[PDB]
Amino acid sequence: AQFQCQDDVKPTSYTTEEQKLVDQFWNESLIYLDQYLKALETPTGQCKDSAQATIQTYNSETGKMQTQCIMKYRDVELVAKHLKAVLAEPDKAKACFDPQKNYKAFPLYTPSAHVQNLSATSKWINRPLLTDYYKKIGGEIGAAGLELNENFLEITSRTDTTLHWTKDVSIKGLPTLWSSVGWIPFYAENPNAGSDRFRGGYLYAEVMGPWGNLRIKEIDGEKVGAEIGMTAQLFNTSYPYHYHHPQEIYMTLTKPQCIDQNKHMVMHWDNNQFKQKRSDNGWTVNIDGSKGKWKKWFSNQDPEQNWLTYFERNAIHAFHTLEGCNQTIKNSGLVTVWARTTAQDNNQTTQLCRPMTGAKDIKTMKPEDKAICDLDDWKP
Ligand SMILES: [Zn+2]
Repeated sequence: AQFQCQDDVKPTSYTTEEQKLVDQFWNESLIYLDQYLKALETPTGQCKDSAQATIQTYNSETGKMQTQCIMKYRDVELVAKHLKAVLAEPDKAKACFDPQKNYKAFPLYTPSAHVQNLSATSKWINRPLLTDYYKKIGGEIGAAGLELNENFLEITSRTDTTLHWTKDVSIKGLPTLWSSVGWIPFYAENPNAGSDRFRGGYLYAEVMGPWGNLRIKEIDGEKVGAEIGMTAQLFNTSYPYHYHHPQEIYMTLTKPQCIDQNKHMVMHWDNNQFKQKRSDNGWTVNIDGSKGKWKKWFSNQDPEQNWLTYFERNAIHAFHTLEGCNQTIKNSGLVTVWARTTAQDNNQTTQLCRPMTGAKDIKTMKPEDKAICDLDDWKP
C-alpha cells in the first residue's frame, strides 16, 4: 500500500538514543492498534462475524437496549481495513508517526511528574504537566483537575482487560503509550461544558488520527477516517448531553466498584423519547428526563457485558458518574478506549446541548435537567 501522511508531518532526524525512545512509543502504538482491530473483529454476544455493540441504550419501541454487530457499519469496516494496512506495512506507516515533541497546533500535556516517569520516552518528550496547569487555574475547576491528575495512574489502572483483549492495552500494559501520548484538558476552558468538576475532571488523548502521533491522510488514495485514543473522566461528575457528526466507538476499560458507577446514554437523534422540530437544515431536539424519566435511558458500563457502544451520526449521548457508589468511592472514574470512524469529513466539532432554563443552569447539568440540542444536517 501507499501511505500519504498528513500535511503537518515533517520528517525529522533522531540521534541513536532518541530513536530508541521513538521506537518503544511506536511499538506500543502498534500493539494498541492491533488490539483495537481484534476488538472490532472478534465476535461477541450473538454476533457471528464481529463484536456486538450497543447502539441505543433505550429503544423507544421495545423499551429495551438495542444492538448491532459493529462491522456492519461501512465506516467501521474501513477503519478495520486501514488498521490492517498499517499492521501489514508498519515501516511505511511509521513515516507518518511523530511523538509530537514540538507540536504547534495546540498544547498537549502529561498528567503529572509521576506519570511522566513511567517511561524514558515521556520524560524526553517533556510535555507541560496538568498538575501545574490546574494549580494555576485554581477554583473549583482546578480542584477537580488536581484530583484527577494527581491520581491519574490509580484511576487509569483500575481496569479489567482480560475479557475482550488478548493483551493489556491499559496504562499498566502499555506505559510508554499512555505516558507519552498527548493529554488534552478539553473542557477546562469551555464555559458551556456543565459542572466545574466535570470540566477539571475530563481528559482525552489521541494515538492515531489527524491530531495524534500517527497522522495518515490517505492509504491507497482512501481518506483515513480512523481516530483512535483514550478518555478519562473523574468519578462524581456528569458529562452533559452532547452530539456530533462523526460516528464514535467507546470500549469501557474501568472495572466498576458498583454496577451503576459508570452509566452512559446513547440515543438516536429521532428517538421518540425526545421531541424534535425541524430547524434550518437541522433539528431542534428537546430532552426531558426530569422526574425520574432519564433512568430508562441510561445503561451501566462494564468491561465484560456492556463494554462496547457505537454512536451513529448525531446520536445524543451522555456519561454519568453521579449515582450509587460514586458517593462512596475515591480516586476512581471512567476510563475507555475511544475512537471515531470519519474524522476527515463533515463537522468534527463536539456539540454540547444547553439547559432549557438558560445559561444560569449550565453548571448543574445532569440527565434529569431539561436540555436543548441544536443539531445540524451532515453530508450524504
Ligand atoms: Zn461523542
